Amino acid sequence: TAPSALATAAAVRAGETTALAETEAAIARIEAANPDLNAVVVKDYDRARDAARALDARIAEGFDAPLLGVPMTIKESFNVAGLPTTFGVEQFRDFVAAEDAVAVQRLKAAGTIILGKTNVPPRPARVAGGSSGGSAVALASGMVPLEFGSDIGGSIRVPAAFNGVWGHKPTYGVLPTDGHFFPGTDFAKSVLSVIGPLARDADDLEAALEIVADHPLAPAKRHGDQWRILLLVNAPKAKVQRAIRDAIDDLAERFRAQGATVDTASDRLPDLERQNAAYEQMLNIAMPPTLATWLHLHDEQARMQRQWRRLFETYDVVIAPTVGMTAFPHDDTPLPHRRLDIDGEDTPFLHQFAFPGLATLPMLPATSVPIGRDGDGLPIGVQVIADLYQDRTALAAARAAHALAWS
Amino acid sequence: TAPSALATAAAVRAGETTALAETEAAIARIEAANPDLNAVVVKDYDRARDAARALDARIAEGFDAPLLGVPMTIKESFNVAGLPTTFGVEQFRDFVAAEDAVAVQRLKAAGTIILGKTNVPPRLNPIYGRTRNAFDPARVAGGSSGGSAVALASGMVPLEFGSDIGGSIRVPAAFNGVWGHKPTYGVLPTDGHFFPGTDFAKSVLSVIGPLARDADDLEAALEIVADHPLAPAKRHGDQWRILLLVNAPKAKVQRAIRDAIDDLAERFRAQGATVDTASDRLPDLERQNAAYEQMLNIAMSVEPPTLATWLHLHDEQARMQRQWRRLFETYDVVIAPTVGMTAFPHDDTPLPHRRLDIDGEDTPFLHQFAFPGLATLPMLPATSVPIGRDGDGLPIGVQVIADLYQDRTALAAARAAHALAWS
Repeated sequence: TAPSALATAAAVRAGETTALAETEAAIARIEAANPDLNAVVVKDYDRARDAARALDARIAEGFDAPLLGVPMTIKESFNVAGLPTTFGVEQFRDFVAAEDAVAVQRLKAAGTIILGKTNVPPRPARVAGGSSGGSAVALASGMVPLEFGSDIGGSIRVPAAFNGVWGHKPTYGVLPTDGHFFPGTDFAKSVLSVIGPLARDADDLEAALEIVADHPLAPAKRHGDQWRILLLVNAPKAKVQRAIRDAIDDLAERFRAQGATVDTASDRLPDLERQNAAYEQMLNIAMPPTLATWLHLHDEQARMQRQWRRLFETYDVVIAPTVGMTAFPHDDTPLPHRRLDIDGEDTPFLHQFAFPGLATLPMLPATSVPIGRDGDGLPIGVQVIADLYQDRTALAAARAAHALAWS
Repeated sequence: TAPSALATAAAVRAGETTALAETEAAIARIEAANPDLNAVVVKDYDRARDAARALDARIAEGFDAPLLGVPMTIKESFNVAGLPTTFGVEQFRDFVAAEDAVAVQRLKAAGTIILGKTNVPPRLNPIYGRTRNAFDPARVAGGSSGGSAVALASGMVPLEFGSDIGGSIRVPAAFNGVWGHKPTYGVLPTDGHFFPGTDFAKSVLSVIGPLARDADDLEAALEIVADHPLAPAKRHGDQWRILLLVNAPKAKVQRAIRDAIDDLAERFRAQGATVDTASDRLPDLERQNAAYEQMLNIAMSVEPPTLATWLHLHDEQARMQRQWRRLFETYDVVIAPTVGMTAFPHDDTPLPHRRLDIDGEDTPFLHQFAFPGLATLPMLPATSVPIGRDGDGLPIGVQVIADLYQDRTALAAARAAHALAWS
């Protein structure tokens, strides 16, 4: 199995391996596996190896970093100095970003080596399933331990679940957006939108999160000695495959055996019909609107976040599907027309966006964690949603869930 | 001198004093000083003393809290359960809040006891009257939070909490020679607090903040109420690197205030700090001020302003914040006047710009609002610190401004500033 990001930093710190060797080993991994899946749009190998060599010169002086010598890739929407952020447009190939995104600077100051950027698909047979799909595919291949992505409609969480890897969708506004060009956005720095880490294990996710964040994040906390969890499988006008509903039910039983309380229903449940409507409208503005319309959407978003805050007075986390289905076949149908099949039932594809909206509209943190595999073998991933700014609580609960599911 | 909040919690924790005793002494302190001041307009004495007794029962069995047993009052705009919130001359006096505001819940979980609420005088009050500046009766308290600052200058309570959109935390604290902190936007939850201004929900730029007599009480209150933890003080180098901002576009500063700042900079230089009068990296105040006044009129609103104007106003403040970000790459803090003037006598009619006079020269009033805006528009944290008293005896307070989410850096530099000025 491929080593984790923090394991790589420990070895380079130990001197067992060197940053150049780890970086070179990564490009060997990318060149071997990449022709077949086309995960990385841009390759920056030669500056990366000179960046690596400079780092080992600094390990010689005793310089130490939390992610020291970790080879890494990022979604193309991030700005890397000297490289284009084409977004699949030829005209934009002409231009190069002058300076790194803030997230990139913090990661390289943490000791990461940015080998390249990863393809962003529009919102082998199976789909990557998202804009960050190249990111999930890159870590699923084992090319790189660590990666970063963006989420507006589940682009962090859904690709991670489809490829059986971890992703974290942070609380809004804690990870700096600047230097990241949000895909499909009517307005730059579009609301509801976040950047987030992708990894193969929970510890790497948390490490990247704390490095890039503008301010410290409180550690995992629970109301009581045991986890108190609410399942949210039923969303308005949204249908879930039976295999996912079953995987969530088994995880709930294992949590109950260990002593957690796992509620299926709560009266304090927020009004999801009212929540989903606003998300659909805000998404249209995000993907001529009156000032008053825009202001009222913020009122709805403020009052939805208050309802989730009240629910989280009782619950530590909410567990929900990332999306109703496992990875689904390529489809070129226009999205309003787009029909999806859930357990032999054709359904509107639009309706599935309710699941990413659960976290995104209230601004809550959500961790996407693999808990199972489907009958055809597609990975099953779910989101662990926590209160505002309780990202580390969500990661802790996702960590527990993963130990239980794979036990 | 009246004990600090953290000192008070230490005594209650030690067993030297009891929570009931502390609330009673404060309640007596308010009755002695309040008739001549009109600082506290709402009193919850009898529910408050049962809370103290109930808290002492919990201390009787190993219950400890960081602000254990600290008597305090809160601004009237904050919601306290069982108590009225006026909402600006609504005559909601009949109604009582069902639940505490989030800040109040967090303070009470930290062990504070809220004796009463404080008058909100109008921004630059019918339901309750006017609060006189604790020093000089003719002069103004100077802000919406003036009732809170006057309670601390009198010594009724160690700790108080307020709201700031146009300098309402910093200016009354400075006018009454007490401390205030205006935090980074969005770190302290506004819910349950009614903000002056037509716009629904929390207004952008608007914050709630603590008020106290020392920096440590401010930092303690900030960390309790904040939605997330805040990083501790950090400096580029072993010494403070500070920029003075005494000159603001089309803004005039009293000489006593300008002199008080010069002396503090000199003492900072004595300790080894670098204190620059000018920087090339200064984000232009001109454009910054250009956005700021109109958003104050924008928040006072719903010709119907267009969405695109509001979008461009947000676009302006975002790239001004970026300019301030670049400045703080060099500097740890910026020291600036809270406002160009010391406390001023109330004016019966507020014609815009009529009241201000600086150094014997008539001045537009609007222009003084550039100083509170310095922090507010970029959303930066700013600490208001007493550093002097003018010839008439009015206190001199200034703003310590730091980078985004660096509230503790501002408080630390404010901690140093007041120690240097009063040693």
